[PDB]
Amino acid sequence: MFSIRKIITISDYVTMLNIITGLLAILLNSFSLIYLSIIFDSLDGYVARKTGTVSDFGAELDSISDVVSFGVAPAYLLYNNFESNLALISAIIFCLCGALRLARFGILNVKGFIGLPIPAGALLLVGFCQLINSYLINSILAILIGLLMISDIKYPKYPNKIFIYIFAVSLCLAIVGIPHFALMLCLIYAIYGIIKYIRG
Amino acid sequence: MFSIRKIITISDYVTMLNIITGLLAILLNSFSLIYLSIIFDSLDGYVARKTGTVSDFGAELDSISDVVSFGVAPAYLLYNNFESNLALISAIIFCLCGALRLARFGILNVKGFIGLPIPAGALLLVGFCQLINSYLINSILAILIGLLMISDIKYPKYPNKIFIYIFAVSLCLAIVGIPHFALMLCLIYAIYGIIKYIRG
Ligand SMILES: CCCCCCCC/C=C/CCCCCCCC(=O)OC[C@H](O)CO
Ligand SMILES: CCCCCCCC/C=C/CCCCCCCC(=O)OC[C@H](O)CO
Ligand SMILES: CCCCCCCC/C=C\CCCCCCCC(=O)OC[C@H](O)CO
Ligand SMILES: CCCCCCCC/C=C\CCCCCCCC(=O)OC[C@H](O)CO
Ligand SMILES: CCCCCCCC/C=C\CCCCCCCC(=O)OC[C@H](O)CO
Ligand SMILES: CCCCCCCC/C=C\CCCCCCCC(=O)OC[C@H](O)CO
Ligand SMILES: CCCCCCCC/C=C\CCCCCCCC(=O)OC[C@H](O)CO
Ligand SMILES: CCCCCCCC/C=C\CCCCCCCC(=O)OC[C@H](O)CO
Ligand SMILES: [Ca+2]
Ligand SMILES: [Ca+2]
Ligand SMILES: [Cl-]
Ligand SMILES: [Cl-]
Ligand SMILES: [Cl-]
Ligand SMILES: [Cl-]
Ligand SMILES: [Cl-]
Ligand SMILES: [Cl-]
Ligand SMILES: [Mg+2]
Ligand SMILES: [Mg+2]
Ligand code: NA
Ligand code: NA
Repeated sequence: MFSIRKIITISDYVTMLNIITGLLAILLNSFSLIYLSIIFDSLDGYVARKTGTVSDFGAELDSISDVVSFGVAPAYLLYNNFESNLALISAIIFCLCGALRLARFGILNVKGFIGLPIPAGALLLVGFCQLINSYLINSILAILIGLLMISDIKYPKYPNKIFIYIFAVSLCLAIVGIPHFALMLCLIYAIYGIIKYIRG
Repeated sequence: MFSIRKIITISDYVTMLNIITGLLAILLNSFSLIYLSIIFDSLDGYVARKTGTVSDFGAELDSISDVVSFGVAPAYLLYNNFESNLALISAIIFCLCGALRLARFGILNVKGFIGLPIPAGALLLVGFCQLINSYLINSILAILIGLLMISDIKYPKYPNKIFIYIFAVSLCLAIVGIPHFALMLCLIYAIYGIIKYIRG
């Protein structure tokens, strides 16, 4: 009675490690594990394509992992660490905005992103929460990120190898308590998207 | 900026209420809000069909809400209130099993359930957590529920009117701190499916 076992691919195990790291970010109150979740979220689609184990089941599991790691966990990390009515409302809006763009992304098959992608949104909020000691500013930022995530601002999907290279390293630095470089790279990505949008 | 507003239906707002209650179950450490999420989870599809606003975006938001309310939140409630390594492992397995059945059911389209549905799994775990004061027993039960959820045990999606009637009342009693009746009804449903499976 565990016929589900015949649908699991090797890339699905990468996705489950992502679900584990995203859940443990909440359970253990760990910003560090958010950064690791971004790494696994990049690794699981890569493994699927390289091993030839792409599947509809895995595509769904990948999105479900995003809910955990990048919708719920950052909203929890905001409220847990900046406990306040404003952080409560903002965590709600953040999580809701993550949910809405994942549902839109789930019915879309376009080559870029429409709105800021949810791992970028999660990175911004978590980096802000670690380096800004103000519940008010961080609660404002959560809303701004939420609005960016459900927006029509176009964002590119494939950073070239140079950007991958230095972003990968910045994420591991963030895992070990130095998130500045990852947050700065992620801000440049987000802000450039907005400027292009306003400029036309 | 926000073309997404043109695809949001009235039934999505019910789904959004569900995401809010599921998130707040975590943020506020609230067993009550799990039972309310089950109520909202039944109402959002009902409203979609009665109002003729069934949509693919809404079907995706419905499953995303389930991740939050019924995969992450019960796992968090277990570990947060029975903090221990065994509960940490059991929370992971429960949440992973919820994710796997949601990925499977996202690619499925059968009239019944295959495996124990995830709102029923969440009800069992949180009911057990409220009434059983043992981290070992509840950690065991979390695994058993996870295994049920990913199993091939067939489960009816046909609660006729009398069952809905009393289940709905029992859920509201659970919201106000009396979960025995909801837990009992859910266990009967769960155990019945097991018996029919073994009986062949
Ligand atoms: C920390 C994780 C980071 C990502 C790690 C990526 C690992 C992907 C390996 C692919 C090797 C080729 C795949 C060949 C089949 C898997 C190996 C195997 O022998 O299968 C064992 C079993 O079926 C179940 O893994
Ligand atoms: C230490 C943690 C991070 C370290 C980095 C880990 C990621 C390396 C994974 C590479 C993909 C696996 C490569 C295997 C490619 C061939 C496997 C295979 O059998 O695929 C058949 C063929 O490709 C059908 O298309
Ligand atoms: C810069 C050199 C690269 C650095 C290595 C990158 C590769 C990732 C490897 C392991 C991550 C596992 C570490 C996760 C530790 C768990 C943290 C935890 O338990 O959190 C509790 C609390 O919040 C206190 O932080
Ligand atoms: C149908 C309705 C569905 C949703 C129903 C959920 C309602 C949640 C109620 C109160 C939230 C808690 C706010 C309490 C206000 C401050 C009181 C306090 O104790 O301060 C600490 C606070 O938790 C620091 O944010
Ligand atoms: C409108 C739909 C009908 C159902 C009703 C759903 C209302 C929205 C649901 C949850 C919001 C939870 C609110 C969380 C904040 C608690 C109130 C608070 O403490 O902050 C507010 C203000 O600062 C001083 O009250
Ligand atoms: C007797 C049957 C009739 C009852 C019908 C009820 C219908 C739902 C109405 C309001 C739910 C609001 C729930 C708000 C719960 C507060 C959660 C909270 O603040 O949590 C703090 C602490 O953890 C403690 O749970
Ligand atoms: C707060 C208390 C909570 C419990 C209360 C639950 C209330 C939900 C009941 C009915 C909603 C649906 C009403 C149907 C309105 C139909 C409007 C419409 O668009 O008609 C389309 C047609 O029916 C098809 O194409
Ligand atoms: C491949 C890259 C790594 C991927 C791996 C991702 C998961 C590892 C992250 C955190 C695990 C740390 C959890 C530590 C929890 C310890 C809490 C505990 O129970 O401590 C014992 C107790 O306090 C005394 O009885
Ligand atoms: Ca991915
Ligand atoms: Ca539903
Ligand atoms: Cl199975
Ligand atoms: Cl998108
Ligand atoms: Cl995304
Ligand atoms: Cl939009
Ligand atoms: Cl099913
Ligand atoms: Cl389900
Ligand atoms: Mg993912
Ligand atoms: Mg739902
Ligand atoms: Na796959
Ligand atoms: Na809908």
